[PDB]
Amino acid sequence: STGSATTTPIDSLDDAYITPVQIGTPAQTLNLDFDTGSSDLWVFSSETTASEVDGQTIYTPSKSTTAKLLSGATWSISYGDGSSSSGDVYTDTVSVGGLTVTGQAVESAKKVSSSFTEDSTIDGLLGLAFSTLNTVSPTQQKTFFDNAKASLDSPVFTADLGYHAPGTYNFGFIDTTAYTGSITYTAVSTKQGFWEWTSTGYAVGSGTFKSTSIDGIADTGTTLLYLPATVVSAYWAQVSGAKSSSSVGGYVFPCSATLPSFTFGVGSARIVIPGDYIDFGPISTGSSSCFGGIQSSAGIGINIFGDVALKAAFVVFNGATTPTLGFASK
Ligand SMILES: c1cnc2c(c1)ccc1cccnc12
Repeated sequence: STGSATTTPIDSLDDAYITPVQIGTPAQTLNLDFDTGSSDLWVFSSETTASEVDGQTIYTPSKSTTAKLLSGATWSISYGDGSSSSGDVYTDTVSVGGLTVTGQAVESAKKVSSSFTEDSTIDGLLGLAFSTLNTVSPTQQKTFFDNAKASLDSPVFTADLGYHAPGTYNFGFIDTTAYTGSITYTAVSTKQGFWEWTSTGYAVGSGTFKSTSIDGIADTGTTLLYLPATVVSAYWAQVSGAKSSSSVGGYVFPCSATLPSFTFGVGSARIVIPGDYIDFGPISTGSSSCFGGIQSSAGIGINIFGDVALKAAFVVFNGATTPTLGFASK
């Protein structure tokens, strides 16, 4: 079997992408944030604290004839950006673009942190990292991809995120018309539960490629590209007026600047992120200072190849016996 769904930026900056997911019987369509950096499928629901719900679509397990409460199971997650959510668990039928999984654990939220409430366009998350990171206690649950894998034509899913445009998540197949040239595959470590790989280096604009190993995770659930301070300083040094702002929380640059591109290595292959992909607009409404799309990972503890990097490429999340990552230009 296969599945194919359109993914859409939530706003004019591509802060995040949402993909419609059908849950339950009859179907309840919720727009979820597909996240290759986490492994919980959680949704805003009829059980979410009323004051923590602001415009999101909710899952009502009592209205699904296939919904079954998973006895004694609870979940609680805390994300890298400080956000959090928790609740109880149901098992239900979940479909993504024609691909169906019965008995999928659907984590129903009782509490969500303020930033989830503040984002009315994201109805919950669909975790696509390895199931070893799933937070369901006392019995850990599998991801949608893990549950579907054996049924898929090929044990893979692809991320094809658009820059200011719609894109696609495909499951079970590789759309050979969605990229140019060939897909270069690279080794993945699953030790931390992430799609963790090693970039062979980088270049800034038309500058010399620097061969250096950058261990990081392919994360669709993180907006920006988080890289070592040495690499990030080398990037922003090419932008007139750019500086690291302690008050803003990162590198900022004059909104009138035209940003250089950023190339990252995948083996001997190169993915070029165009400069416009690195502009995250004014730091505050009406400001002429803009926020950068490449930021230091010094505070996080891990390098993150978030949407800024991934949207420049066609990305294969290969769930073969030995999982690997594939990248192609497009
Ligand atoms: C991800 C993280 N931080 C940001 C954005 C996206 C977009 C704009 C912005 C403006 C000021 C500070 N941070 C951000």
